[PDB]
Amino acid sequence: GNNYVYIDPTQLPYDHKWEFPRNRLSFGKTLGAGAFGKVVEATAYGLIAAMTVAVKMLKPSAHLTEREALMSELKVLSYLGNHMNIVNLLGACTIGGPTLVITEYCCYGDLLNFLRRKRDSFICSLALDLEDLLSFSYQVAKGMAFLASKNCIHRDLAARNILLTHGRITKICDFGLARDIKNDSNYVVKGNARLPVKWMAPESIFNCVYTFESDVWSYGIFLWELFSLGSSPYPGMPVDSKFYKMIKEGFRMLSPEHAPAEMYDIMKTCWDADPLKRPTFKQIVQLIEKQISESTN
Ligand SMILES: Cc1ccc(C(=O)Nc2ccc(CN3CCN(C)CC3)c(C(F)(F)F)c2)cc1C#Cc1cnc2cccnn12
Repeated sequence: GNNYVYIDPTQLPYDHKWEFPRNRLSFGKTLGAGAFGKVVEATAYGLIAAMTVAVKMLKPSAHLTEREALMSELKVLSYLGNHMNIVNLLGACTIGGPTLVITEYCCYGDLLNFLRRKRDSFICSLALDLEDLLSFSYQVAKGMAFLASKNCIHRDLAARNILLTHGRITKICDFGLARDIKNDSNYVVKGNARLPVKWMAPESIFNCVYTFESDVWSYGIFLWELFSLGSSPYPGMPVDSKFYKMIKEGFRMLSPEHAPAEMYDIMKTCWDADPLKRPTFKQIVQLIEKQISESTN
């Protein structure tokens, strides 16, 4: 069934129940920006009282193409619904001004910078420790399991696309238009596209197919970011003809030092060249559940 269909976001309904009075939004600092869009912190009144929210709005430079993208984004978040381990949609202002999408604000920011900020404090096996890492590994697989169950393929899963909020709960997100991928070197020109190659499955790279199983490969690379406390993958190794050659041959990363053995076995299986031998996210959630209990006490 689900291997043969996909949701076309332009074919989803937009319910106007999301529409929010744009004069009840007060904008604050920018959290991230791309050419045509940005994500800004904001205050919203009477949305659920004053509350802090995040807003992804189009810049003045933006074209119909980017507006369409943002409207499709709105439709997908509405379609996905609101869940613990995915960024939650709160509202939108799509007329009478810049088109924008309103979500919850995640108070600890994106996971990659957080891990980097916390690397030096790390308590080997408040500060970070192994159960934090396991908890994040679990919550991301769990969120992805839900995405897969809705037949939603992420395509840019990596630590930079995860946010962290209260109680060290992770929220999968996608900055999309509001990231400056031209000046982010994790995105590499490949044809007529800058792509997150070091995170991508071979079949995606060479064949431009993105599947449930290619997201699992990126999750593997994410695991390596996580247990490497925010290190860039394939250190010292530029994307080029040689890098492509080497992934195709079976070259893979060695375990991060802080990864339990079972976590690295998960990474390795995520990285199988045969998409069909990779675990599903449902399976990963199970294995990590067990690890977390074993690692407790
Ligand atoms: C305002 C805002 C609007 C939208 C989104 C957003 O994540 N959009 C999104 C679009 C698509 C998809 C799924 N597709 C992926 C592509 N794929 C090809 C198809 C399926 C998903 C996903 F979560 F489901 F993954 C999310 C995030 C923010 C934020 C924020 C925020 C909150 N706190 C902080 C603190 C610091 C910085 N930012 N920030």
